[PDB]
Amino acid sequence: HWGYGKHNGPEHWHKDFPIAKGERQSPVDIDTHTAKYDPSLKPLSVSYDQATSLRILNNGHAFNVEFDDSQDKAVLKGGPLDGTYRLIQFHFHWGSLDGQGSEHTVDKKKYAAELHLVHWNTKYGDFGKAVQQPDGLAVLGIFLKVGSAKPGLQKVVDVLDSIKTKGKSADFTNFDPRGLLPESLDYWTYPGSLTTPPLLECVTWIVLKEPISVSSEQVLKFRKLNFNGEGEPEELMVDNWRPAQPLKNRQIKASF
Ligand SMILES: CCN[C@H]1CN(CCOC)S(=O)(=O)c2sc(S(N)(=O)=O)cc21
Ligand SMILES: [Hg+2]
Ligand SMILES: [Zn+2]
Repeated sequence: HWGYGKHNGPEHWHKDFPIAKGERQSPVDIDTHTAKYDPSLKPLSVSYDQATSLRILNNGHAFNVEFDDSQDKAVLKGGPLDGTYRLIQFHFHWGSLDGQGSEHTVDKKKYAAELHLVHWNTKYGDFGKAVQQPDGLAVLGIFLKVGSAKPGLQKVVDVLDSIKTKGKSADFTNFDPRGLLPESLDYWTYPGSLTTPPLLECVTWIVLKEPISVSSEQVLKFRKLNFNGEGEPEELMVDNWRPAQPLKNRQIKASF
């Protein structure tokens, strides 16, 4: 089944998910010089002060931190959105080396990792209905560069030991997502897809201009995770990112 390896990685995905060859696939290259500055873009409203994290899980592709999304606790509004989009989970894509790992690139430059805070449009009642819709999800993507440590990421890094293999989970309450955000909320937005199967074209992508930096020690621990379940041969979870897709008749708008 799908993965990121030679025999089941992104170049084979079209065989089970034909939408891989679609018209608004993600990620894309953000070419900063032809992104259209649009002055009617409102600022982002990120309200993560009441967020409830419940769990972290290694799902054999990445590890996810899930949040309680049954009431409007952590929401995203503003920006290019019309509607309140509720936080359900966040995860990352990262590389085996520091010069690769982001899915989106800025002027063909790749970062060491990328954070995806996944939200779904509440108009649609549950997550599973929102993925049937062209404006069902909004994913806020944040690039991570290697540098000094991000204090807020360390709590996540300490637990990775209990979720080393496919299928392990640990309770992970009281995590505040606000410590993973950059100072600036300037962005680029465009319509796209999930970057993993089923590759659905539901997503408004809001990629932030400003990256966060994390130490090389923090991102090192990401790399010690496993794609396999326990008892199966060890296969390190690295380079779990999809390469950039053709923009083909889409315009990237800039809020700045
Ligand atoms: C391993 C599978 N990951 C996906 C699980 N999703 C549910 C998909 O089936 C309805 S999802 O909405 O949470 C997302 S968002 C996302 S990315 N990288 O584009 O932000 C990938 C996935
Ligand atoms: Hg969709
Ligand atoms: Zn992702």
